[PDB]
Amino acid sequence: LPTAQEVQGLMARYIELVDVGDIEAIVQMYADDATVEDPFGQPPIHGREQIAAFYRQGLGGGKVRACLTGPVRASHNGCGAMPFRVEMVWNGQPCALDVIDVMRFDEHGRIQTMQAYWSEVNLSVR
Amino acid sequence: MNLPTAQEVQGLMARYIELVDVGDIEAIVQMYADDATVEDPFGQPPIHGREQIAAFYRQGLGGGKVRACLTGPVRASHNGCGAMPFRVEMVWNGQPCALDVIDVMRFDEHGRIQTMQAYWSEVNLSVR
Ligand SMILES: C[C@]12CCC(=O)C=C1CC[C@@H]1[C@@H]2CC[C@]2(C)C(=O)CC[C@@H]12
Ligand SMILES: C[C@]12CCC(=O)C=C1CC[C@@H]1[C@@H]2CC[C@]2(C)C(=O)CC[C@@H]12
Ligand SMILES: [Cl-]
Ligand SMILES: [Cl-]
Ligand SMILES: [Mg+2]
Repeated sequence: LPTAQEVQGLMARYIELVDVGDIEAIVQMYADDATVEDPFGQPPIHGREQIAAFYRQGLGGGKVRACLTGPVRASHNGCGAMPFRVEMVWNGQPCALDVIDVMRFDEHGRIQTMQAYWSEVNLSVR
Repeated sequence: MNLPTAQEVQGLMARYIELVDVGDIEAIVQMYADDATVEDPFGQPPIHGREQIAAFYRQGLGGGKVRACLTGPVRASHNGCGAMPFRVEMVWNGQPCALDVIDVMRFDEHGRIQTMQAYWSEVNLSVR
C-alpha cells in the first residue's frame, strides 16, 4: 500500500485537483470498485460513471475552490484523513464549508473508499 | 441522550478534547460505550471495552505533560458520527513536540462513543 508519506502526497494532490476543477483527473484517482460516501451518512456511490457524475454535479460550475486547513494525517495501512475548506456560491451567496475527508488507498495507489464528514453545521455564509 | 444530532456531536467531540487536555481519564472512559472500540493509531489492532480503553488512556496520559486542542471545527454527520482535527503537545527528548491527529467517532443511541479511529503516524510528529 502507499506509505504514510505517499498518502500525504496523494491526498494533497486530490485537493489540488478539486481546487482547479479537473473532473477527469479526480475520477482517474479512484479504483474500479471505489465507493464515495459524501456526506458520510448517505448511501455510497459506486460505478465510475456515477462517481464522475457526482464530481460533475459538485464542481461543474467551475467556481468551487478548496484548500487544506491543516496537514494530512496518514496511517501505515494506506489510509489518511485531511481537513479542508471549500468555497462556493450558493444561490448567489458566497459560502464556505468545512470538511474532513477520510480515504483508503489500494495496492495500486488508487482511492478505494472516500468518506466526507460535513453537514450544515459546517456551512458559513460569507 | 438519544443518537446525537450534528450539533450534539460537535459538543460531545469538543468535550472529549477538553477531557484529554486536562487528563481526566475516568471521565474520558465514561464518554465511551461500555463495549466501545478504539483504533489508535488507525492501522493497529482495536481495543475492546472500557477496561482496555481505560488502560490505554492511563498509559498515554497518566504521565502528565500532554495537552490537546482542536485546530479547526468538528465536522459532524446526521447519523451520529463526526471527525475532528487537533494537535497534541507533549515532551520529546526533553523538549516540546507536537502531533497532528484526526479522530473519527461514531456515537450510540445513548450519546456514548461506540467507535473511535485516530489517524496519525510519525509523519505527523514535529518539533521546533
Ligand atoms: C464534493 C465536495 C468537494 C470535494 C470533496 O472532497 C468533498 C466535497 C463535499 C462537499 C461538497 C464539495 C463540492 C461543493 C459542494 C457540492 C457544495 O456546493 C455543497 C457541498 C459541497
Ligand atoms: C491517545 C492520544 C490522545 C487522545 C486522542 O484522541 C488521540 C491520541 C493519539 C496519539 C497519542 C495521544 C496521547 C499522547 C500520545 C500517547 C503520545 O505522547 C504519542 C502518541 C499520543
Ligand atoms: Cl490541523
Ligand atoms: Cl479546519
Ligand atoms: Mg450498547
